[PDB]
Amino acid sequence: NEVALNCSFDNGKGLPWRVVNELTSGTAKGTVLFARPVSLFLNYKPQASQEAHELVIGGNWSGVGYPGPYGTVASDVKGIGYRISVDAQDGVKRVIPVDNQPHALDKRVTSFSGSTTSDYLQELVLTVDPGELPAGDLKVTSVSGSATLNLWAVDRLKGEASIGSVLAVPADNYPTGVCRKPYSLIGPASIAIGGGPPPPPIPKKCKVEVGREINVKLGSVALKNFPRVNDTSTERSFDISLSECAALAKPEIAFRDKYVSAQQADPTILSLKSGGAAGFGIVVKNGLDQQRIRFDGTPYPMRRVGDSADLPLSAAYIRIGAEGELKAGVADGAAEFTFTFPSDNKVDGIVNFSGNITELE
Repeated sequence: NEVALNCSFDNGKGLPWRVVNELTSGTAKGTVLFARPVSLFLNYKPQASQEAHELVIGGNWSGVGYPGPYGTVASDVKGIGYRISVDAQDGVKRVIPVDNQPHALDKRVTSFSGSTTSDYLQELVLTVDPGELPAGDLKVTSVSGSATLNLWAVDRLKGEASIGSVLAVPADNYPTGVCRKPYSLIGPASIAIGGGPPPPPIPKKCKVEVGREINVKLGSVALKNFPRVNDTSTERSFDISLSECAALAKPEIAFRDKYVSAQQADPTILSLKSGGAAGFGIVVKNGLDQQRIRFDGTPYPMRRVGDSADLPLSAAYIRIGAEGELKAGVADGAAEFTFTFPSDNKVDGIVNFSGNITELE
């Protein structure tokens, strides 16, 4: 129970962040995504005293007037909040509060050894619904704003200051060098306290096998089956799917005509490879929105089911020519599709349509 002088806080062995809970569309507000246990060395020089002394460890957040959802201070990443608490010797978890004054969260019996530890729990909390979360990785590097984390090691007469109360910091400087000044952490430093790695990012992508080909057989149809322009063959159903998707992945898919580069007068009509049938095209219908796909590069959202994302599709021949224009033959078309997470620029696959326009039934 000696007097503490010249306090300083120093980093211990730094732990990696751990996943308390998995982020999911099902994750509730207030859930703890990540947590880390931090241990700091508290060093001071003892000097003998007649009266018993205590080292009172205090904390408070300054630079913001009031706390955020779930006792958090806003993180640089929106919808994710930072909360830090001390694992007190009395066996109580106490969160450092947002207040103008520091609060007494722990005490340490003073000793000549001049060495002790301060123990904390770091927590990253979801303050919004997962859908509400921003696009991108979501890595947390810093607290938002000017908010600063203050740790106070303060020497006091044993038992004079109550735990859980505002921590009074004496006006006096004796004995010269008494422990009174704060340790203030700003921005990434508050997040990076105690050393160790930065929080991990959240994955937002599905697994894409590049060069994937899909073949759809439209079959053979006689010209007599398309009496009027805008008439179509029987629909063929197919699905374009992605698997091993991250919980919060929301990918999109875009299509281009393999044979046409310029913007089409009507991009709902996919072109046939030339030297075959004439006056016909292919139409593909989006199962979700119920509208025909445009093959100009418009991106389409995909449905999410379990770990996979898919777009349900159906395809058919459509008659575009007037009476003179129709010709029979091989009817083949191709659509290149790209996925954006958004993270794709290269073509990621092709859909091949094959079939025939025949004269005789």
